[PDB]
Amino acid sequence: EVLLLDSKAEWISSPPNGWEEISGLDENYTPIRTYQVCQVMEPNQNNWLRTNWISKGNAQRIFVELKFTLRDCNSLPGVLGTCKETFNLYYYETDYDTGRNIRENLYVKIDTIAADESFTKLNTEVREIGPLSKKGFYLAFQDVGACIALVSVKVYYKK
Repeated sequence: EVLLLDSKAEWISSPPNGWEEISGLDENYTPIRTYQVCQVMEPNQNNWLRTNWISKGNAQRIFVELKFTLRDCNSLPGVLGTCKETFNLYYYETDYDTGRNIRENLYVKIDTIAADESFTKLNTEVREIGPLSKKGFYLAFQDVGACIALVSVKVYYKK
């Protein structure tokens, strides 16, 4: 109802070689900005992606909507080992935009994010956070060895 962030209306990667921005166009020529990572054959993945600072405005409870694809580890060509089928959603509250650094220890886990069941394509997961005590916040996404395309992020509140 009131949008705080709409990724369809560049974010920080740590390391920069992990989550990577990959762009395209809609059928009606709207930019598509995705962030993708698929380091499924390398051990000990800790790939962080952080949004811009988000002002909470007059929000109390806040909703975060993620749209993403996520490959079944069974479909990836003989990868084995430490392949994952989830990623982690994090946030950190600040009163002001503090700059481009991701100090990972400051981030608080919201939830593990999983794809829809496939053993029976584009997944949509919503989490509700807040009320927040600070004026704003960053969202972050931690990949630990999955094959993910993060297609859109929307942050909004109601009434």
